[PDB]
Order: sequence, then C-alpha cells, then structure tokens
Amino acid sequence: SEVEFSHEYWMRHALTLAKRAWDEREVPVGAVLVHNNRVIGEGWNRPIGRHDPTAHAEIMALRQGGLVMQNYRLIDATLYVTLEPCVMCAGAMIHSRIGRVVFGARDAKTGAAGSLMDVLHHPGMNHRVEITEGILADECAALLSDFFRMRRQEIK
Amino acid sequence: SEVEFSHEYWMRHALTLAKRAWDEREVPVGAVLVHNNRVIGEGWNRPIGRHDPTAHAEIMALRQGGLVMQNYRLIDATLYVTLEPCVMCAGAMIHSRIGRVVFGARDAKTGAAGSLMDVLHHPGMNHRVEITEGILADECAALLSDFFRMRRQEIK
Ligand SMILES: [Zn+2]
Ligand SMILES: [Zn+2]
Repeated sequence: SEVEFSHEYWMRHALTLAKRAWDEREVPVGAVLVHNNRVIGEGWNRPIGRHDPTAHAEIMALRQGGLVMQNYRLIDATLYVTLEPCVMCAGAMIHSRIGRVVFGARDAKTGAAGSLMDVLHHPGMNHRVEITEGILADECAALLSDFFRMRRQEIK
Repeated sequence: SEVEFSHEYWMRHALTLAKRAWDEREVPVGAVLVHNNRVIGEGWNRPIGRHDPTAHAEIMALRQGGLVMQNYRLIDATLYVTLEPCVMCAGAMIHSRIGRVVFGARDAKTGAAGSLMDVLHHPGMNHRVEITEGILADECAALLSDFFRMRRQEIK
C-alpha cells in the first residue's frame, strides 16, 4: 500500500501535521520538507493563533528548513503539503529554490500551482520548482471537508 | 518638501530601513506598515543572514503588524516598500487584507505588482489591495543600483 519514502508515505506525515492545525482550530493543512529522505522542516497552518497572515504550513516548513540547513537556499528538497499552495507559498518555494512540491488536494479557488493561476511554471521565474499533484488527494480533501462541516456545526 | 504622514514621508522612513539591509550586505529593501498614521510594523530584507528565504522586508513588517494588532488581518493598513514586491510578498499582502501597498522602484525582472505579472489585481483574488507606485522611485532605484555596483566590485 504505502512504501517507505514514497510520496504517499511523506504526504501521510503531512496529514499528521494537518491534524495539529485541526486541533488548534485552523484550516487543516500540513507540510513536511524533506531532503535525502530526512525531515528538515515541518509545518501546519496557523495564521489565527500566530496573529500572522503568513503562517501557512509551507512557510513554517520552509523557515525551519532554512535554519536546519543553515542556508536560505534549500536545493533539491521536496516540500509535501496537503493542499495546493497559494500564491504566497508558491513564491516562497521559488525563493527557496527547492526541487519539487508535492501537494494533495487541489485548491480550486486560490491554488497557485494550476488552479487559480500558475506561479511555479511562469516563464519569468529564475528557478523552476517541479510539481507532483494529487497525492492522497482524497484524504486531504476529506480532512478539509470534515473541518468545514464540524466548523459550521459551531455557527449557532 | 515632504509633509508629515504623506507617502513620501513614509517612504523616506522605509528608505532608512533599506539602508539597514545595505549595512548587513543584503539587497537593500525596506518596508514600513502604517495604520492610522502610526507604525505597526517595520522590516528590511535579510534572507541571507537569517537563513530564511521568506525574510523579505514586507513579510517582516506584516508579521510585526499582526503581533501589534492581535489579528492576522491588517484591515486598512498601508504598507510602504522601497521596491515593487515579489510574488511571495504580494501573496502575503492579499492574505493580510491590507488596504494599500505603496512602492518605490519597479522590479522589472520579477515584480508582482505589474512588472513580471500582477498578483494584486488578479480577478480571482478574494481581496483587492490598492496600489500606489513610484513614490521616491529614483532614490529607491539609486540605492539598489549603487548596491549591485558596489557588490560587483567587492568580487576580488
Ligand atoms: Zn500559502
Ligand atoms: Zn518579497
């Protein structure tokens, strides 16, 4: 079913992080940054609790990676995130120079890797980040679905 | 002649922050976030020294503003930055819901406020950030130019 170090194996770890966001009552998105099959950064969405509009899963994983690698450039790393990245995160991926982003569910309204727009393969960027899409898309989208319901199950 | 609280008055303050980046040998870009004419965030470019690819002046200013306002949404705030923002920072401004970005020099190669692409007024966004461009542009451009000149020298 899920071989060690395959995309699904790392995405499942990202889903463990997306659940931390779930517990903190934030949109459940998780991300893990991997280099040579070692975790060098982990993150979950938490803009509300951090009072920070930039606190997305991807930004958190990328900033930790920079610290772990002692380099703002994260050459050859692969960033796994449970939801297609937004424009901000796609831009951050370009500046980080990572090798690839692997995402789960598509974000139909604001995804920047094909959905709302494509930032990553736009011709004028100075670095091409490869894209793998739809890994465990169903579980990723169900987590989000369970959240937007259990959430309206709050608006009394 | 620069009236207190005018765009030029705030951009001149962002230029002082830009010189801090210069002093740290970082591309010289500075930013100041203002709400009701009071500083709620300040930033300068420091990705290299912070080992953080997301450490642009704008991101630093927005994060500080969020702390001060106790809210990731920075409604009606105005962000001054000495150089047209990149895709990542433009994306961040949209998530923060600021009212306006005022910038200095255009970034022809990779500006996301019209140069390389326009993220801010893309029609699929859920928030429109107003744009004021070119405030003290010549000064902002000279600082950047003097930098890439001084740097190209330093290469022994
Ligand atoms: Zn994002
Ligand atoms: Zn930027």
